[PDB]
Amino acid sequence: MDLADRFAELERRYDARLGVYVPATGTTAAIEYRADERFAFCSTFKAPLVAAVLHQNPLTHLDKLITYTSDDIRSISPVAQQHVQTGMTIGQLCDAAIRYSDGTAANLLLADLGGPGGGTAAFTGYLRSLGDTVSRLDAEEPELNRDPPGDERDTTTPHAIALVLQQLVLGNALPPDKRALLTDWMARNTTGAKRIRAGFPADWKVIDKTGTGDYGRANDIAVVWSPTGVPYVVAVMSDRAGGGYDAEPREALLAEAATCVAGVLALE
Ligand SMILES: *C(=O)N1C[C@H](NOS(=O)(=O)O)CC[C@H]1C(N)=O
Repeated sequence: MDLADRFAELERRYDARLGVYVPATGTTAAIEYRADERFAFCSTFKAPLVAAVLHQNPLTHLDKLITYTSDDIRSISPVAQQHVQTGMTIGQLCDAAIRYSDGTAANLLLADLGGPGGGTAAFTGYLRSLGDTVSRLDAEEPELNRDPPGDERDTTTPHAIALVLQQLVLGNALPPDKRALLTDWMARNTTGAKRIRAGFPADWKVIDKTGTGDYGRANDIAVVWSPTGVPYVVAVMSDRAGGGYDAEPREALLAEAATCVAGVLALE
């Protein structure tokens, strides 16, 4: 048997569709499974969103205070609800968007990037600027949770998002000082313990951004480093469209997919 057969069994067992991509390196072949099929971003767009805002502004822009109201909180926003009275700086928003997957923080970052009607097109244009012609963001949270399976809106592919993440973390899409902020926020993420992290041994370093949604959607995108500093990019995406809109996401599906990947990357 081969790795595609292992990934197929994961699908049968969880009644799920799984997509995996890990770029080739000098010493490892690409891992690709449904790598060109579309999957909802869910919250994973917030990583390249923070990069867009870092890229387009001096670091001093991170100190800009954004004020907002309870009316702006229409999605799960653990950090933004706490700071609604005093406001949050662009920096704080980037922090929240990545580390708590904060929906209001992402929406305010979208508005900072392209204005109130223009944010999702501007975010998408950032992706186009990086050579990603595939991904698209069309709505903001929470409206983007309503796209049904098969709708191209608000989707990426394992291929596309891993390659974006690669440029951002391991390439030169950002200058070192901006890159480090992205990397720090993803390193300090609070939401991915049970996903890619759970597939990799404790001496591999992991940074990540998750997403979850309706139709059983669960994603994670990460950069991992070997104990000797060898970097790899892992995108794992899933949905469970079988069980309808209220199908439960399965984090363990992602942990298992990650374990299959780690078995390839870690075993010499
Ligand atoms: C992101 O997909 N979302 C924001 C928040 N955190 O989820 S994540 O950690 O899996 O990124 C809650 C769910 C979801 C949403 N529906 O907007």
